[PDB]
Amino acid sequence: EITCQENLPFTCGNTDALNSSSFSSDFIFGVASSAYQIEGTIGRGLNIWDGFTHRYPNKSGPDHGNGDTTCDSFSYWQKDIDVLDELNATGYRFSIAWSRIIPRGKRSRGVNEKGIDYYHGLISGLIKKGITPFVTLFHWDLPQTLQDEYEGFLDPQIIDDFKDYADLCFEEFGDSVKYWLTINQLYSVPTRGYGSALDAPGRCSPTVDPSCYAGNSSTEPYIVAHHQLLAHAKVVDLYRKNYTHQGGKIGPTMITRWFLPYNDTDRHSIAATERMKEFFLGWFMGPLTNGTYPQIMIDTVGERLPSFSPEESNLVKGSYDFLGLNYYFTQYAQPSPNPVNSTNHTAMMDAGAKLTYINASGHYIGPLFEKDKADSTDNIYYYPKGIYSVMDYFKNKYYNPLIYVTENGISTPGDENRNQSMLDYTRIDYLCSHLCFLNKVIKEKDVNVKGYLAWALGDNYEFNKGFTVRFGLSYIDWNNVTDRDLKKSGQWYQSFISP
Amino acid sequence: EITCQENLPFTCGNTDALNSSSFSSDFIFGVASSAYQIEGTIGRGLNIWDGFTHRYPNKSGPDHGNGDTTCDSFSYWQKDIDVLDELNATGYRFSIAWSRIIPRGKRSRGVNEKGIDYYHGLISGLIKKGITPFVTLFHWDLPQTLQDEYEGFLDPQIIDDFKDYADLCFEEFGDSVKYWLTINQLYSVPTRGYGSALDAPGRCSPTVDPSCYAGNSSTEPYIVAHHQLLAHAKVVDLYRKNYTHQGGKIGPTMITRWFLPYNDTDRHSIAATERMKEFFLGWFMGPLTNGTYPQIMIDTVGERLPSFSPEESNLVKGSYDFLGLNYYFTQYAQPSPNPVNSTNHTAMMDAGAKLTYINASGHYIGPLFEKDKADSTDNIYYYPKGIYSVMDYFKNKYYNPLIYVTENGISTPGDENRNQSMLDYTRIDYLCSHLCFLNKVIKEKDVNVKGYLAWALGDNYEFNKGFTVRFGLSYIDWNNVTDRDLKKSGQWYQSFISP
Ligand SMILES: *[C@@H]1O[C@H](CO)[C@@H](O[C@@H]2O[C@H](CO)[C@@H](O[C@@H]3O[C@H](CO[C@H]4O[C@H](CO)[C@@H](O)[C@H](O)[C@@H]4O)[C@@H](O)[C@H](O[C@H]4O[C@H](CO)[C@@H](O)[C@H](O)[C@@H]4O)[C@@H]3O[C@@H]3OC[C@@H](O)[C@H](O)[C@H]3O)[C@H](O)[C@H]2NC(C)=O)[C@H](O[C@@H]2O[C@@H](C)[C@@H](O)[C@@H](O)[C@@H]2O)[C@H]1NC(C)=O
Ligand SMILES: *[C@@H]1O[C@H](CO)[C@@H](O[C@@H]2O[C@H](CO)[C@@H](O[C@@H]3O[C@H](CO[C@H]4O[C@H](CO)[C@@H](O)[C@H](O)[C@@H]4O)[C@@H](O)[C@H](O[C@H]4O[C@H](CO)[C@@H](O)[C@H](O)[C@@H]4O)[C@@H]3O[C@@H]3OC[C@@H](O)[C@H](O)[C@H]3O)[C@H](O)[C@H]2NC(C)=O)[C@H](O[C@@H]2O[C@@H](C)[C@@H](O)[C@@H](O)[C@@H]2O)[C@H]1NC(C)=O
Ligand SMILES: *[C@@H]1O[C@H](CO)[C@@H](O[C@@H]2O[C@H](CO)[C@@H](O[C@@H]3O[C@H](CO)[C@@H](O)[C@H](O)[C@@H]3O[C@@H]3OC[C@@H](O)[C@H](O)[C@H]3O)[C@H](O)[C@H]2NC(C)=O)[C@H](O[C@@H]2O[C@@H](C)[C@@H](O)[C@@H](O)[C@@H]2O)[C@H]1NC(C)=O
Ligand SMILES: *[C@@H]1O[C@H](CO)[C@@H](O[C@@H]2O[C@H](CO)[C@@H](O[C@@H]3O[C@H](CO)[C@@H](O)[C@H](O)[C@@H]3O[C@@H]3OC[C@@H](O)[C@H](O)[C@H]3O)[C@H](O)[C@H]2NC(C)=O)[C@H](O[C@@H]2O[C@@H](C)[C@@H](O)[C@@H](O)[C@@H]2O)[C@H]1NC(C)=O
Ligand SMILES: *[C@@H]1O[C@H](CO)[C@@H](O[C@@H]2O[C@H](CO)[C@@H](O)[C@H](O)[C@H]2NC(C)=O)[C@H](O)[C@H]1NC(C)=O
Ligand SMILES: *[C@@H]1O[C@H](CO)[C@@H](O[C@@H]2O[C@H](CO)[C@@H](O)[C@H](O)[C@H]2NC(C)=O)[C@H](O)[C@H]1NC(C)=O
Ligand SMILES: *[C@@H]1O[C@H](CO)[C@@H](O[C@@H]2O[C@H](CO)[C@@H](O)[C@H](O)[C@H]2NC(C)=O)[C@H](O)[C@H]1NC(C)=O
Ligand SMILES: *[C@@H]1O[C@H](CO)[C@@H](O[C@@H]2O[C@H](CO)[C@@H](O)[C@H](O)[C@H]2NC(C)=O)[C@H](O)[C@H]1NC(C)=O
Ligand SMILES: *[C@@H]1O[C@H](CO)[C@@H](O[C@@H]2O[C@H](CO)[C@@H](O)[C@H](O)[C@H]2NC(C)=O)[C@H](O)[C@H]1NC(C)=O
Ligand SMILES: *[C@@H]1O[C@H](CO)[C@@H](O[C@@H]2O[C@H](CO)[C@@H](O)[C@H](O)[C@H]2NC(C)=O)[C@H](O)[C@H]1NC(C)=O
Ligand SMILES: *[C@@H]1O[C@H](CO)[C@@H](O[C@@H]2O[C@H](CO)[C@@H](O)[C@H](O)[C@H]2NC(C)=O)[C@H](O)[C@H]1NC(C)=O
Ligand SMILES: *[C@@H]1O[C@H](CO)[C@@H](O[C@@H]2O[C@H](CO)[C@@H](O)[C@H](O)[C@H]2NC(C)=O)[C@H](O)[C@H]1NC(C)=O
Ligand SMILES: CN(C)CCS/C(Cc1ccccc1)=N\OS(=O)(=O)O
Ligand SMILES: CN(C)CCS/C(Cc1ccccc1)=N\OS(=O)(=O)O
Ligand SMILES: *[C@@H]1O[C@H](CO)[C@@H](O)[C@H](O)[C@H]1NC(C)=O
Ligand SMILES: *[C@@H]1O[C@H](CO)[C@@H](O)[C@H](O)[C@H]1NC(C)=O
Ligand SMILES: *[C@@H]1O[C@H](CO)[C@@H](O)[C@H](O)[C@H]1NC(C)=O
Ligand SMILES: *[C@@H]1O[C@H](CO)[C@@H](O)[C@H](O)[C@H]1NC(C)=O
Ligand SMILES: *[C@@H]1O[C@H](CO)[C@@H](O)[C@H](O)[C@H]1NC(C)=O
Ligand SMILES: *[C@@H]1O[C@H](CO)[C@@H](O)[C@H](O)[C@H]1NC(C)=O
Ligand SMILES: *[C@@H]1O[C@H](CO)[C@@H](O)[C@H](O)[C@H]1NC(C)=O
Ligand SMILES: [Zn+2]
Repeated sequence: EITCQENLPFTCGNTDALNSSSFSSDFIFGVASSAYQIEGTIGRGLNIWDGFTHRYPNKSGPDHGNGDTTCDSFSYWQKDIDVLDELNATGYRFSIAWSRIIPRGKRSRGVNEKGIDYYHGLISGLIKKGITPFVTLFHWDLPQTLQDEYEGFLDPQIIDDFKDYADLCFEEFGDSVKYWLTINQLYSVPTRGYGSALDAPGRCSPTVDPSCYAGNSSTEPYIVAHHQLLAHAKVVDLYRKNYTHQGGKIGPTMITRWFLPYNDTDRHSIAATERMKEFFLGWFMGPLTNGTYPQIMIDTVGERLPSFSPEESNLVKGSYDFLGLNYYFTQYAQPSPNPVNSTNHTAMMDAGAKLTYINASGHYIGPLFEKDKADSTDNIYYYPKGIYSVMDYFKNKYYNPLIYVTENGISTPGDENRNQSMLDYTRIDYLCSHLCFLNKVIKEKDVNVKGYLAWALGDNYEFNKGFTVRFGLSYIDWNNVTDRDLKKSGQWYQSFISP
Repeated sequence: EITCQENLPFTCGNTDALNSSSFSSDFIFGVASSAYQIEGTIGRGLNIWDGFTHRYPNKSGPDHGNGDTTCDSFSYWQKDIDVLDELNATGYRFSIAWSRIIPRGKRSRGVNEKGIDYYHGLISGLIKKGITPFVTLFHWDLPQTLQDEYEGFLDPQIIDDFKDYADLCFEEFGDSVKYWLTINQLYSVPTRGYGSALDAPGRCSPTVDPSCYAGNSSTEPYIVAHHQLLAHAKVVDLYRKNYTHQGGKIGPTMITRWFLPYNDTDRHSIAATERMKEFFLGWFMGPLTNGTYPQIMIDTVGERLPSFSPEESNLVKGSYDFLGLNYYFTQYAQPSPNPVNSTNHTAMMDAGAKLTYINASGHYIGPLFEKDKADSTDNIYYYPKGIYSVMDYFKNKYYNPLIYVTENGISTPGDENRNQSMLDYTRIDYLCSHLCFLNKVIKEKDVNVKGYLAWALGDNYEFNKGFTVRFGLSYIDWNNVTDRDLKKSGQWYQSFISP
């Protein structure tokens, strides 16, 4: 019988009590990264994250930091493999930068052979050390040309350009890569990129953020989300029809949260909690499992919600071999009005829910996750049981999928000095507490989870945050990025993996 | 009778001997800048200089510096006007960043109203202080989207996209701006951008530079040069046909050099000197004055040299109200082979000339201009009489044009400390020695020169060089770019202007 802790102090850092042998022998353990965040711009074309961080430097991070050099994994990829080798990792999730292999976006314009060679070297080096690559095709870094031609995922032209890029990736790398992820966190770009404009490309309605160059926060998230689903499904069909000989698997990446009622005896809060599940997860999972959006979304969003043709619905339904689930935290939900006529209306308001980390009785959900220096009342708190709740929900609601946990992690402040940053016991506590729950849900509920990839390998540029937060299991000195030195968390994870 | 000095020491820094009253009363004196070099990327789209400096950081400068923030004239434009006001300047040359007003390149995709407002504020502030703006439409910073769509000036599609951008500039600004420059230094982009790949977009033949993404150094400079002429002429025709009501003038910017024989009694060196004039100046000036390329170029370059149709020739011939002439230095010329079949053949070899600053008797042409730390034998030296020789040549060969000197200046090393950098007596010597010759040629030869704009207002990002050289009359501290403090040269120029 398995007992996991929910509140400080945790005792799961003791690898006598919890380690990789606690899981099935075939279970994959590793870490994750993404190309904009680690590589640098050397050797590639420009993408919308270059464009957004440079046009809107105060949106790049409080420090105006960006991915121009970052940890220089373009130069130092072998040091990344050395970290993974130190960990005795068996998996690594990384992303391919579209702008590194097709700098001009559209494949017919030419490929960058040196870009292709970069990834071939990485992949060969991973396999040589027994590490399974899990390769994300699109981790938000769209070639800027495509955004400038047709506004990227706002336009249906993206589908064929994405398809041709994916086709290249499978042709060049698929003899060695057997686990492909299509689009990172389906919910994020529509909402943050086209709703709040916190992320690239930075579009929104004028009174949401007057700095936005264009947009409509009420309509564009739904347009973009729909095109992401269609683009995803077209690539999954190409993979499964034309690359079956490679013997690999493909799926999307979801951002997952759990939701609990703000007041668990209030029917309105209970209803807002269930709406949130449909609006946050079901927006994509409904299409992926049924070929239709959730009914609550159909009813609420009305003419703003695009339709799938019969052909499209069939393409999108069942378009995954597995799901990559990212999980960080859980929120309480309460009702909130949805003022569809307000010039500052956003798609995110359609769920009719207000999200908090404190419930109506004043209970904070768990330990501190991310301090908000500007407003402490908006600190994020985590909830280790949430990973259990999410996985059980996916099994029960979404047809018992094969799952890999493709991100899970926690930041420490960039204001900390090196010693403080290396003594990242808060990161041990977060990671172990979630792995305890993950083990528990696999044993208790028989959820088909087959690996776990902690975010992140190393400190890197974090979207929105610059270098103001560190998420790495290994530390990077921004004055001299060559080394990646295992933190306390990295050392811990090494022992968890090989106890 | 006017005597000017050619060699150190100069005595023309004494404003009793040389000052603005030495020139005609209507003569314009000022300084120059360009948008990539001064503004920063805040508030604009990305261009090929962003793309090139980030893809090829070792080509951006030895320091890997770029125009991301630079002197932040986006924020600090009023400080630029304050420098000009301190100088009692009557002119200022600046450039409009295409990517700031039409971030998506093609006008039909939308305009950036905040970009437009930036320039309106600048222009209004200049006029309010009695400063004549001289506005460059294109100072090399092509929207990256256009380079990625069709390779920019390599393709005839540039002509209409450039025309529509220029049309916007004249519509929005032409009620106040009366002096327009089309393309900066016609020779430069073809040769450096498509020949040697020292500049954006960085194309060349594979054995010229294996880092280049694509190109052909033998053919593409001629293609690009031709499209620059056609694009220029289409914009001059639009201006003169649709914007005559504004009562302004338009022209191109040429880079000028003078050429002298390496051995002045050797007919082969004399011939190479005259070839150089045709290949460096005549490449563009032949079209601009006759509608045809020079015959020596027709004969040598053969099928690599594009033809003008009768319609095109008529469009390009006479396509200027004035010429903006940049002038920095003069070279000796000697013969050199032109191996048209060598896989490393470049267009620059077609002139059949090798260029030096030392003649066959071991005479260096003048004072030091730019040290080359990597190879001192390749130091650049200047030649004040060259400005006299160039202007006289333009009068005699090219039909007595109206001329404004749109750049002239000298760098000091970025390794210098602030005190050393402020004590820029070498810059006084350069500027005064050239203004003495300029006065001389106007009086002696009656060349129609009506103003002079020194490069540069302030220290900025220099193409290719990062922040390793300083050209400003005012000093900028890279740790805190707000202030622009007049150097000794700025102080001198203030007194030259108002003696
Ligand atoms: C998994 O995907 C399934 C689809 O493959 C989902 O089932 C579809 O659910 C649709 C609702 O979302 C449902 O559509 C409705 O269909 C009604 C029946 O139409 C037929 O029969 C009528 C009576 O004989 C006849 O008049 C018609 O001509 C049809 O033959 C139809 O009456 C509904 O239209 C009315 O209501 C709408 C909404 O208020 C009005 O706008 C409209 O004027 C009219 O008054 C409605 O049809 C749709 O209307 C909106 C329009 O945009 C659509 O194009 C049009 O289709 C459809 O029957 C079923 N299909 C099947 C095959 O069952 C399923 O949803 C779950 O199950 C259904 C039954 C329903 O209970 C949903 O709430 C459920 O969530 C998906 N599963 C999940 C978990 O998402
Ligand atoms: C200012 O622009 C002027 C144009 O508006 C320049 O003058 C043009 O200069 C052209 C040479 O660049 C010259 O073209 C040649 O024309 C020859 C005469 O053709 C007519 O008459 C013939 C005899 O009766 C007849 O057979 C023809 O059918 C024509 O009616 C022609 O023979 C030449 O072709 C021979 O030589 C070429 C080159 O070796 C061979 O390739 C070819 O097979 C043939 O053996 C040549 O014609 C051109 O050939 C190359 C081709 O790509 C061109 O399309 C075709 O035109 C043309 O006559 C004149 N035009 C005028 C109106 O005078 C002028 O150049 C200066 O002046 C001219 C005369 C010449 O001396 C040049 O060197 C000068 O620089 C320009 N000024 C400057 C300063 O650049
Ligand atoms: C979790 O949600 C539950 C259910 O909503 C909250 O319990 C409810 O709290 C309401 C007050 O917010 C109670 O209604 C009040 O009842 C008093 C006494 O009769 C009356 O004087 C008030 O005006 C009000 O009555 C409502 O007025 C508006 C009408 O539209 C509506 O019909 C009236 O009922 C309500 O009775 C109560 N429901 C139940 C089943 O207990 C609960 O709030 C917490 O517990 C209640 C018992 C009370 O102590 C609250 O102060 C306390 O906040 C909420 N829990 C938390 C922690 O917020
Ligand atoms: C500026 O250019 C002039 C003209 O080219 C240079 O003057 C020429 O220099 C040539 C040597 O580089 C002289 O030719 C030599 O003459 C001697 C004596 O007869 C002979 O023994 C040599 O082999 C050579 O003769 C040539 O061999 C190759 C044949 O294809 C050709 O037909 C032969 O002539 C040449 O006479 C001379 N011309 C004139 C008009 O004076 C000049 O070079 C400088 O001055 C000359 C006088 C001599 O002192 C050179 O050493 C000295 O460099 C050159 N100036 C500079 C500074 O380089
Ligand atoms: C977002 O786009 C939507 C849809 O084009 C706009 O909502 C329309 O608003 C107009 C004018 O108020 C109304 O006639 C329609 O009834 C609306 N259609 C729908 C489906 O709601 C909305 O105004 C745009 N928002 C902004 C800020 O531009
Ligand atoms: C962040 O930078 C943006 C420019 O990218 C600034 O956005 C201005 O935002 C204000 C406040 O809403 C508007 O009224 C202006 O119209 C915006 N200007 C532009 C050019 O978009 C913003 O001020 C900066 N934020 C902070 C906190 O300094
Ligand atoms: C706020 O959250 C707290 C903690 O989860 C809930 O308090 C638990 O409530 C259960 C059922 O009443 C009790 O058995 C536990 O003892 C409570 N735990 C603690 C730590 O107090 C609380 O009910 C939530 N409040 C609302 C309004 O939903
Ligand atoms: C790397 O991980 C592998 C696999 O867990 C380690 O090999 C296992 O080591 C345990 C404990 O010694 C043995 O029970 C198993 O028999 C080994 N399994 C296999 C398949 O070889 C290996 O020791 C770890 N390496 C390092 C350097 O920690
Ligand atoms: C530059 O482009 C030119 C023209 O396409 C190439 O020169 C041709 O070279 C081929 C193969 O040697 C020859 O058949 C033709 O005679 C040439 N045409 C001309 C006008 O010279 C040249 O090889 C390209 N250079 C590189 C480095 O790609
Ligand atoms: C400058 O950086 C470039 C990469 O942009 C390097 O160019 C390599 O150049 C060598 C030498 O010719 C070639 O053999 C390689 O094929 C090029 N690699 C790539 C990826 O283009 C160059 O080494 C760097 N220069 C210096 C002096 O360090
Ligand atoms: C190299 O340049 C020097 C300087 O301009 C030339 O020397 C001048 O030559 C003239 C004519 O012979 C003499 O009157 C001057 O006295 C010379 N000046 C000096 C400073 O020596 C020289 O002729 C050039 N050499 C060649 C081969 O062209
Ligand atoms: C700015 O420049 C103007 C013009 O040269 C200066 O005004 C001239 O000043 C001289 C010397 O005092 C007089 O001879 C002229 O009569 C003035 N000309 C005009 C048209 O007013 C002015 O003094 C300079 N200002 C500063 C602050 O130096
Ligand atoms: C660590 N980094 C790679 C995470 C990617 S974003 C994320 C999860 C999250 C959000 C806020 C703070 C930390 C993590 N959620 O995305 S969102 O759309 O739900 O906001
Ligand atoms: C100062 N900066 C704005 C100058 C622009 S470039 C220049 C002139 C030159 C070249 C080398 C060194 C200094 C100046 N010449 O361009 S070129 O094509 O002749 O090389
Ligand atoms: C691994 O943890 C299990 C409990 O899940 C424990 O029984 C086992 O001994 C641990 N292994 C090692 C080497 O400590
Ligand atoms: C498979 O590739 C073939 C060969 O190009 C192509 O014609 C076909 O449409 C592709 N099938 C897909 C994407 O399902
Ligand atoms: C949205 O607009 C409404 C109507 O003015 C306003 O009350 C509300 O505070 C606005 N929301 C935000 C987040 O600014
Ligand atoms: C950068 O760090 C590396 C790895 O520790 C070290 O070997 C190298 O000397 C460092 N460079 C500088 C300038 O300190
Ligand atoms: C300006 O220079 C001229 C010589 O060109 C001289 O005669 C005049 O006095 C100078 N003006 C002043 C104020 O020094
Ligand atoms: C002048 O503008 C008119 C109005 O658009 C246009 O039709 C015409 O072709 C332009 N003329 C030029 C570029 O010479
Ligand atoms: C150009 O190629 C030729 C032929 O190999 C060679 O001799 C020459 O040195 C090369 N030029 C440069 C600048 O590398
Ligand atoms: Zn940058």
